[PDB]
Formats: sequence, structure tokens, C-alpha cells
Amino acid sequence: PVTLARYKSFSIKMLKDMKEGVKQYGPNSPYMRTLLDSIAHGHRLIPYDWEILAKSSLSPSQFLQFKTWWIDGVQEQVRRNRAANPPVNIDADQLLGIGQNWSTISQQALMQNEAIEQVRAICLRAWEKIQDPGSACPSFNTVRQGSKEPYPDFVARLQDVAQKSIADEKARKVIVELMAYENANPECQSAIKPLKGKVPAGSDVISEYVKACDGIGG
Amino acid sequence: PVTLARYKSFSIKMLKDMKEGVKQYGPNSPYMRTLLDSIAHGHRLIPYDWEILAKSSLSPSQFLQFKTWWIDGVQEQVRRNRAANPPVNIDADQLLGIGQNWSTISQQALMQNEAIEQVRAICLRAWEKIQDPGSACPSFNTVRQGSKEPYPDFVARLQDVAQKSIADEKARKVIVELMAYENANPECQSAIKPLKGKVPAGSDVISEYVKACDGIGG
Amino acid sequence: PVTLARYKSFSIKMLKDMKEGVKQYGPNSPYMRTLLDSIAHGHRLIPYDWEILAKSSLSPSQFLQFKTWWIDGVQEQVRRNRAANPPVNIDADQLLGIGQNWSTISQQALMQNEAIEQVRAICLRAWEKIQDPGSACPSFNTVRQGSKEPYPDFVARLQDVAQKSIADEKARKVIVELMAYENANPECQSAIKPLKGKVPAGSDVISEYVKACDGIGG
Amino acid sequence: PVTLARYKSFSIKMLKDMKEGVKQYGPNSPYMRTLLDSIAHGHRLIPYDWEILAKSSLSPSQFLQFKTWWIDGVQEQVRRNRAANPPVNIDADQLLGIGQNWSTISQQALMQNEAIEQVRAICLRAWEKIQDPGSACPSFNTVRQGSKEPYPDFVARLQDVAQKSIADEKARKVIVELMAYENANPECQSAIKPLKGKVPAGSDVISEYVKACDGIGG
Amino acid sequence: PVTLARYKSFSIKMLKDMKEGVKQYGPNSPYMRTLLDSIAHGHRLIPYDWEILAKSSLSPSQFLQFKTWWIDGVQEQVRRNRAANPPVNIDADQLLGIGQNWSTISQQALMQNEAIEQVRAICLRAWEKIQDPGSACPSFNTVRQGSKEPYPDFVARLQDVAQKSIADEKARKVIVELMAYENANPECQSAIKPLKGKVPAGSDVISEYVKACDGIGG
Amino acid sequence: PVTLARYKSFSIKMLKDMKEGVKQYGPNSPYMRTLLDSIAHGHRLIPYDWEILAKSSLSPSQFLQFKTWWIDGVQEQVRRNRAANPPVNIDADQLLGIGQNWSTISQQALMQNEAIEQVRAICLRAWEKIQDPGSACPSFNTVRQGSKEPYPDFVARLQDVAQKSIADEKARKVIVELMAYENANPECQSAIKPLKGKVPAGSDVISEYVKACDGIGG
Repeated sequence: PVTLARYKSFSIKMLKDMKEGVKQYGPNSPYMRTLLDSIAHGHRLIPYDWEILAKSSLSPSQFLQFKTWWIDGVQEQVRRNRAANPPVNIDADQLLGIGQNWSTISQQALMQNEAIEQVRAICLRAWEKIQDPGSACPSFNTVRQGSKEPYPDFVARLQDVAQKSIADEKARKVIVELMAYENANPECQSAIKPLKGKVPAGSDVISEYVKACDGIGG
Repeated sequence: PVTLARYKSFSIKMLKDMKEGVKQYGPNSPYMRTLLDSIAHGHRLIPYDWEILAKSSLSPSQFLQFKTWWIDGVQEQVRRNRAANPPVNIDADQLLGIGQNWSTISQQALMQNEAIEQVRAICLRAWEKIQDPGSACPSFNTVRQGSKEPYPDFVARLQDVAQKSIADEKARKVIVELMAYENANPECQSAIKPLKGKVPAGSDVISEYVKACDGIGG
Repeated sequence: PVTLARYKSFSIKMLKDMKEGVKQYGPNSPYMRTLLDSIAHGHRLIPYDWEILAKSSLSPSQFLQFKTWWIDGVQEQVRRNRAANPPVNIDADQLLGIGQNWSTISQQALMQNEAIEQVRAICLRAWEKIQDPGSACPSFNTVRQGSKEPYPDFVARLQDVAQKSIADEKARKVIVELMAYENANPECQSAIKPLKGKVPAGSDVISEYVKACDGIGG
Repeated sequence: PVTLARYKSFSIKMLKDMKEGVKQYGPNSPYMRTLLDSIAHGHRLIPYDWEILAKSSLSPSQFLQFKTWWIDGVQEQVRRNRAANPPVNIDADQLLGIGQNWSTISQQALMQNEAIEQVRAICLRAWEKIQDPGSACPSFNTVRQGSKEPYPDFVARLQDVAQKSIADEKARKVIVELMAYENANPECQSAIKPLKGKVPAGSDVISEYVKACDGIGG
Repeated sequence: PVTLARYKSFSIKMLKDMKEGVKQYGPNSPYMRTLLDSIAHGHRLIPYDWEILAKSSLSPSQFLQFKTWWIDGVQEQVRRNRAANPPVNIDADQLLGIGQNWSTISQQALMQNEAIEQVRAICLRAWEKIQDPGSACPSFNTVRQGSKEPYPDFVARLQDVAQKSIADEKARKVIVELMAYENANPECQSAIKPLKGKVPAGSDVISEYVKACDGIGG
Repeated sequence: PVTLARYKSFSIKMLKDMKEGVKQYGPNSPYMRTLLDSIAHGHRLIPYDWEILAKSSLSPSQFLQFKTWWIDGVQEQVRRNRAANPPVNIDADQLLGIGQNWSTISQQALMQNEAIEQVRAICLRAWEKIQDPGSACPSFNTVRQGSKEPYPDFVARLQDVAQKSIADEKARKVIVELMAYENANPECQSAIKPLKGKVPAGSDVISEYVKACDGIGG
């Protein structure tokens, strides 16, 4: 990063325990995601650092997948910058680090904050949009609760699989509301009959359910 | 964390152990209970730090419960904040870090002292209210002291559900002993019964209870 | 502790490997006992540090048991201080850290050496007087030696279990002398026939036996 | 340890590895043999330090044997100390740290140089005289070189019992080779026999013994 | 390594992790690929350092292959070195560190800059040309995309054998995509076929290939 | 070692991970051999340091074997120094550290570079000339290749066992050439028919074979 302008390479042990953690819990752990967010906002990065971090971390397949969704995000961001009002004087190759304006490590020491947040958002989104090994064609009406089942651990499996088959943030977050009230057992569904019929403002709909019907055990 | 404002992230070594401890022992070990507030009282945090720390650490089932109770405590707090004398000008989304004025790292570096401790106090209760993924939380009279079982281990199973299900602190310290020998082991209740009301000044009545009950099981 | 007056909190890794060691070998290991003695005499502690150390270490059951025997030791020490010749101007709440003379961390920075050794002896005794999981009603005349059995490893199991069922230091240390000469096999008992009949001074009675009859193998 | 007197304890990290090594290899590995005297010659110790270190580390069966031989060596030492010219004024309980003048940390900070090395020399022999908890120590002619077995491994099984059962150092270096080929493997004794008395100056005769014996087994 | 000449060795901790990583993952993980050149570009090495590092790390089967290709690259390099304009005066055994003038540590401290980078460039290719001890390296048409299998994992199995079997760098970047869909999965080839020649400027054609191929298997 | 003259003892963790590595992979690993070379050339050692390093590392059997081949190397080096032209004014006891010229640690601080390289070569050779547990009488015409066998992993087992039964460097390195061409399967032997009949200069004969016939897989 930069302090007051030079480059400082990372300490070696960070790559070691990062490789350890991704090897143990996959590239889409909730653990390593916020680890990436912490190391992202905690330092001032250039895209070549993102190249070293990505190539130093995964199998070759996930590395190239990261490269591809990075490329598509570059094109999307460039179209939105040219659609901006007024348009943004930021190209694609400044966002990728190829070309005689941005080839070297010393060239990228003099970027600006809009590029910082832009590469931050786009590489974070690139990490969010990776698949993983392990495949099964998902059908929503196959998973349901059982007797004496703890309520949040039931809805957690519905929470996690919802971001797989739906790209839109809104489309996945509306159907979990519907699948929550149906796939609940009727004794827990009995608790939501006043809550269903009046959705409250200043509040997440799932958040009201979990702190509503907590006392159903066995 | 802020300092004298730059937001420095945590170390990579700061979080791998934290991810280790939750799978090794759980979310409410006494070890991580005194580990969390050490960081909370040696540093000075913004709500996005907790957004990092919980999402990096919990399970998907636990993290949703954390987010559920986190926004739930805001409703109890903001009613206290609005009717104070003098009334303070702090709204809902200033707590949650959402909205136009609270969703960047540059924004959250510009907050006063009197917001921070409310975030700490609500986050501690949020961290305490998590359920383990083994089961749900049982009721009060669903669990009592077992037969041919030790005494002081089962009375430890009350203070946790007291901190879980009860808000007021001195209510917790008074419900437990008045639930202690009420459906306890009756052979132990013989020794326990003549000790009622024999408390000198400022001591745990449960202390002399387990002092008396030596243990007969095994 | 204090150097020349401030408070310094402990490093985090000490609690980590302490929790590791007690989890591996129990709270009454010979290992962790002298670890407690080393960290006890190696630093200048206040009772609130003992609270953090105890609560940061065990299951809830052992923590409250520690609290109880701590309380009983406070009462015993207070009775002996009032029985002292002349009596000692040291109360109970100075030894416990509750009350407006001794509530805060900064209040306990100005104690004196008699309180230091008093809290040292009494918390050490509190750790010595803990039980553990694992129960069996002990009967002394059930364990005995066998053929080709190594002599010190035979008497070690008699050494360790002797402090369980007897609180008095003298009563447990006299009966092991008797059980040593009887539960030995006659070929090793043959070696002690000059040693039995004249107990030597300046010497422990078991110590003479072990460096007497070492050469009985097989 | 003392310094320029304050008694600073060891680190917590100083002892966990020490507890690791005894269960990992034993009490008289060559590794901990050179580990112990390194601390003993880089620091300056009181007898209560050894009371800490042994009780933190050994088994209950080992610790009693250590305490047994520790007081046993005092009887051989104090006869040498009383009849010296000039006679030194150091008694029994000054060695053991017991009694009114030697049982506090404030007391043991007030000792001269000429006590310390005697404690070190007696403690090294005490640490050497421990028996492993697998069995007892066999006799001399109970063990000899096995048939179809390597040569130089079994001759290593003599120097340990020499240091165990013999006090005088140059007696140990002369008993071993005069016990070496006396009931060794007789086919190897054919090659060994014409090498007697062929030692030039200041070398191990056993060196040329294992030089000659190439190894026939397997 | 040299400095401002004394040859300082590496740390002991520098190499145990390196020995750990090869048995943990292999000789050409991406992790050690970016680990090696970090040392190679943060330090300045002589050929005897690589003699240390490979022999300390590989298997006996791997180390001989490394030594085999290491001397093999010298023949291609020295023909370039002899016919240059101006011709440089560097011979064979100056590369290999053998002979009267290059086989001591005092000798190799006396070399110029323009030798060093050739050693680095040849050693990287030498480290890349190693075969794993599971099997040998297969041919080109022995392996293609499998049936009911993911797409972008199997195309990763081409760039490695490209770097293995091909010397010229831009030949590698052009052989792979012209071998990509040639015996790939034909149902995927239906979507792949209309994308030929649609490359704007300076991008991976394989990127849009795996962009198109979503994945049908499983 | 020495910097500008004192002695500095090693850090304790170096002995720890050295004992770890030799315990895992034996004293004749390719790993630990170059570790010894790195720590050898990386520092300025005295023979007493070699004593501490050797005694701190192995079983007693390997330690005494090291001592013996050390002794024989002293005698060989002394005969060659007296056979030198002019002879070398370096004795045996300067090379061993016994005697009133070389008894102490402070005495060995003032050696010279010929002694440095002499003790380096001779202790390295002492480590090379150790046997190990695990015995089997070797016969060369028992091991051969199979179908689809990877060629370098076949010859690696012939490479490693060749230094066991032959002490001469030339005698073992000539017979592996013969056993290479015979014990190869005829399809790989088919590749060497132009290479057999003209051995190339500036090249190792095995090195040409491995980079000749690499493409025989299956």
C-alpha cells in the first residue's frame, strides 16, 4: 500500500493462513468473505495486488473464473461510466493494469479514490460471483421442516441456497418470505398469523419472525 | 477502528483464531465472552466492524439470528433516545449503518462518542442472544436437576438461559435462586431447606447452597 | 501488575495456551498447578485479575466452585485476622474487591504486601480445593500390587488418590505410610524389614523406601 | 530467577513446550537433557523454582521419585560441607527451602553464590535418576546383546543405566567397555577379541569396537 | 545470499515451511509458484543456494529431474552467450558452480550482475519442468473434456502442460485456445461455435468461452 | 558464532524444529541434508557447536556413530596433512577440542579458515556416512520397471539405493549407468539406441536420458 509514495509487499504468513482458511472452508465461506472485506477496507490496494492475492490463493479454475467475472465487471463499469451524468473520465485499462499508462507497479501508485472504491466494489463482486465444486440441480419444494426442529437452523439452509439459483438481490429475497411461511410446520406457522397480514416498517421480515417464534423447542 | 481519521483494519492473525474458537467451543464459551469485550474496550469500533466480524465468523444459521436481534434492539433504544431531556438527534439508520449518510467508511469516521457505547451495549446483548446449532433453547420447567447427578453443574444451566431470556440484570440475579431448589433433587432439598434466609450481607445465596450440597451421586 | 503505578493487561496468548492446557489435562494437573504457582509468584496481582483469570479458564461449574471456596476462605481468613495477636486491620471486602473502598481497578493499585501474600495463599488454596468430573466411591483396600510391578508407579496411584477423600494434610499423610507397607508384595516388603522399626530423621519416610528398594524389577 | 532482588517468574510459553516434551519423548531424552542445563546456565535459580518446574511437568509417579532422590543427595552433600577446611555454615533445610528462614520468596532472594551450584549439581543428578513409567530399571546381566540384532544400538543401553546406578563419573566410563563384549554376540566377539588393548591416547575404545562391528543382522 | 561479501544462510524457519508445502500440495502449486519468485526477487542468489534449496526439499525422484533439466538449459543458453555482439566471456561450469574457480563460497561471492538473472530465468524453468510423482505427463490428445463434467476445470489442465512442453511464451498463449474446443464437449461446442473471431482488443478468448459455457453437468 | 570476538548461543526454536524434522524424515533425508548445509555455510561454527548440535538431535546410537566416523575422519585428515606438500601445521586435537590448547569455548574463538573448511567437510561427511534402522540385504537384479510406469520414479529408487552398498563415488555412479539401460522396459530402451553408442560431453549421462525419453506415459 501507500503511507505518505512507495509500495510495501505483504508479510508471507498472511498468504499462508489465507491459503489455509480457503483450503479448509472453501472460497465462499462466510468466514473468508468478511476476511476479504477486512483486508480490503483495511488497506489501500492496486489491481496488481489483487492479481497476486487471487493467484496466490486458489485452484487454477477459480483463478480464471475470477479473471473472467473481473473482465465482465470492467465492461459493465465502463458502460456505466460512459452513461454517467456527466460521464466519468476513467477507462477500462486503468481498471485492469494493462497498457503503457498502467503497466508498472510504480504507475499505479498515483491513482485516485474513485478508482479505489471502484476496484474494491468490483473485485468484491467478483469474489461473490464464484461457483464451487459440488453440484445438484436445485428444486425449492423438496426441503421442509420436521418435528422438534429448531426454527433458525431450518431457515438457514433456505437462506444460503437462495443466492445460488437467483442472481437478482430482490428476486431471491422475496421468495424466501413466501417459502418461510409455507415450509414452516403449522405450530410455528400458528405464531405468524398476527404477523402475516401486517408487515412492519423499520424492520426486516425474517428478523421479526425469528425474534417472534423463538420458544418452539421440544 | 479509528485513530486520532484513517480506518485501519484488523490483522489477518486477529481473525483466524476467532474463527477457530467458534468451531472449537461455540458462540458463548466463557473464553470468547472475555475475548470479545477485550477488543471492544481496547479499541473503538464502528458498526461496519461488527458487520465484518460476525459475517467472518458465524455459521449462516447463526449470522441471521445475530442480524435479527441486532435490528430488534434498535427499537427499544430509539424510544429511549427520542424522549430524553434533552432529546438527542440520532435516528434508526445511523445505528444500522445503512442509508445515504452512514454507509461508507468515510462517513463512519465522523461520529461522536455518545453513539459508540450504545452500539457496544447493544452488540454485547446481540452476541449473547445467539442459539447454538445443536438445538433450540428449552423452557424453564423443561429442565431441572437430574437424579443421581451432580448438583452444581445443573445450576450452571440456569444463568445462561437467564441472560438469554431476561433483559433486566438484577432480575436475573433474583430469578435463579428462587428457581433453584424448587424442583431440585429432593434428597438434596432436605439439606437445602433449612438454609433459607440465612444471608449475611452482599453474598451469593447459591454459594452456601453448593457449599452445603457436597454431592451424593456416583 | 505494577512496576514503578499503572495496570498492564496480560497478553492474549497466555489465556489461549492456558485454556489449551486446562482443556487437555484438567484443572488439577500437576502441570497446571505449578504453572499457576509460577505465574502467581512471578507477578503482582490484584483480586480482579484473579477474577479475569478464573472466568477466562474453565466451565461455569468450576468457576462458581472457585467463587464459593474463595468466599469461605475470606471468612476463615477474617476470623483468623480478628483472632490475631494483635488483630489485623484487614477486612473482608478488601480481600474481595466489592465496596466503595475497593470497587475499581485503580483502587486496588495501592494494596500492601500482607494482602498480596494473603490473596496468593487463599486463591492457591481455592484452586487446590476443586473437585472434577469423574466419580467413584473410594475404598482403600481394593488396590494392590502385582507381580513384576514397578514399585514407584504402584505407590503413585496411592499417592494421588490420598488427597481426595481426606482434607487434613496429616491424616492423609499418615495412612499412606501404613498402606505402603501392607499393600506391597512380600518381596518388596522384605526390603523394608530393617527400615520398618527405625524411622529416620531428616528424611521423608516414603523417600527412604523408594531409594531403598529400587532394584526389584523382572 | 533473580536479577541485579525481584523474583521474575518464567513466561507461560516457557513451560507449555516443556510439558509437551515429557509426554512426547520422556524424562531423559537427550533433547531435554540439553534443554534443561541451558536454562540452568543462562539463568540463576532458587530451589523453589525447581519445586515449580518439576511439579508443573512430571507425572505423579515421577514427581515423588524426584522429591525422594532430591532430599537423599542432601545427606551425602552435608557431610562434605560440615567437615571442610574451613567448615561452611549451611544446614539441611537451607537446601530444601523449608523452615522459618528459607520458605518465602523474600528469603531465597538473599543467598550467596556458593549455595547455588550445589543445588544445580544435585538437581541434575536428581533429574537423571528418574525411572520411566513403562517399567522399572533392570539389572546388569538381565540385558545383553540380542541375536540377529544390531550392535551399536544395544551398547547405548548401558551408558544410561551407568549414569543411573553409578555415582562416580570416571567409574562409569570404565565399567561400560569392560562389560561390553563380555556377554555380547559371539560371532561379533570373534572380530572384537583381537582389538583389546589397542588404544593409542585419549580415545573411546568403544569407537573402534563399533568401527570393527559392521553389523550382520537382517 | 550476498550483501554489500559475507554469505549469510537462510533461517531454519525459512525452510521447514518450504518442506511442508511440497508434501502438502506438490511441486507446482500456484502457492509455491508465487512463493519462490518472492524470495528470488527479494534476495540475490548464487547457484549453490539452489543446490541447497532443491536438495533440502524435493524427493529423490524429483531432485534428479531438476538436476537433469538444469544442466540441459545451459546448452541452449551458452550458444546465445557465445555468438552475442559483443561476445560475453562466461563458460559452462561458471553456470553449474563446478570446477576450480566456481566451487567455493568465497568464489561465488565474486560474480557480476549479468550472470545472476540468467541463473534465475533458467532456474524458474527448471522448477517448472518437474513431474509429479503420481504418474508421468500425458500427451495432448490423450486428455480432453469429459462427459457430464464441468467445463472450466478441464481447460485448466492445458496451460500447465503448455508451460511444461513448450518453450516460447506467446506460443503457449496461442496453442491453448486453438486446442480448446477441438475435441471438447459437443453439446457445449454448440454454444461455443458462434463465438469464433469475436475478440475486441487484448483479452482472453477463453474468458468469453467460459462466460458462455455456464455448465450443464451434474 | 563470531561477528567482529564473542560466542552467541543458538535460539531454542532451531533445535526444536530440527528435532521435529529429523524425527519425521530420518537423519538421511534430502531435506535435512541441505538444511545442514545451509546452517553450516551460513554460520561460523566451532567443533563444540557440532557437539551440541549432534547430541541435541538424535537417538544415542546415531550420536555415537557420528562420534566414531568423526574420529576416523580426524585420523584420515591428519595423515593427509602430514602427507601434504609442504605438510600442514594442524594437529588432531585442534580438530577435536580436547587438550589444554583447545579445551574451552573461549579457546576455539581464534581458529583459522583452513580449520573452518576442514571441520565443515569432515562433519558433513560424518553425517553422510550414517546408517539407519531398517535392514535388508540388497541384491541389484531384483528391482525392475513395469508397464505404464513413469520413467524417473523408476530410476529414482535405483538412484537412492546405490549409495548404500558402495562407498566409492565412482563405483556407484558407473553401475547405475549399466543398470539404467538394462532394467528399462524395451519401449523406453528403444529411445536410447541412438543415445547409447555416443556418450555426450558437457553432460551427465542420466540427465540426457531423462530429458530424452520423457514422453512415455499411458
